[PDB]
Amino acid sequence: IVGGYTCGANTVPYQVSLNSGYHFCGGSLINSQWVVSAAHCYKSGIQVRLGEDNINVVEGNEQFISASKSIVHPSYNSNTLNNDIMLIKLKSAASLNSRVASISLPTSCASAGTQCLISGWGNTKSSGTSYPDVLKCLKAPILSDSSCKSAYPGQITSNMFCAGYLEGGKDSCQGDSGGPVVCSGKLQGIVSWGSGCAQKNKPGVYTKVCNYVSWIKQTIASN
Ligand SMILES: N=C(N)N1CCCCC1
Ligand SMILES: [Ca+2]
Repeated sequence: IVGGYTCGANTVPYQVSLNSGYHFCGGSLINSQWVVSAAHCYKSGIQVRLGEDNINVVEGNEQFISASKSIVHPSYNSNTLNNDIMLIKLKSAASLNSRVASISLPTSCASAGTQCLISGWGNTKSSGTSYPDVLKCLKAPILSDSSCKSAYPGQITSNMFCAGYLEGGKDSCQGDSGGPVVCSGKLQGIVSWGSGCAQKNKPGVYTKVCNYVSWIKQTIASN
């Protein structure tokens, strides 16, 4: 996250870190046994880390649970990033409390102008590299589809939305991928792609979760 603030320990209780020896992507806990992330974060050998603040120090609220299966969306396209969404089942259920909690799925799609919270452990610089260790947060609005399509001609599908600031300076960045965009207490987006980080006229692009609720619910019910 570029241009954000330190969230505070366990203030984003649905945020997870995906670990394969190191943090590589975020995700969101949607019930006691399932996480949603980005398809472009897929790899074998995932440990899900819940209850994290500092990802390099054991602070006492963590739960570390390995994945039993991963399900990439059936129509994910790695060239265009259309349908950039993946479900991860935990080998055992997490123990839910005030510091480790699920986030609700939306029952309607959020409108442009809605303010949302984006979080992650990704790079904090638009030029160069500095990875922060504690969780960072950013408040940002959803942008109109017309603004989004004008920023990225020929690239925005109905399964994507833009959020952030056209003036630049505040955005998600590398290592935030897969993490949550929460608006009015519901998971509306997944950190997906963008050109660089925090550049003028290049806002972040997010997977539009409200289009996937039926697939999520059906998949969980059957796996
Ligand atoms: N929001 C931006 N700029 N991103 C998404 C996360 C990876 C880098 C590009
Ligand atoms: Ca920790």
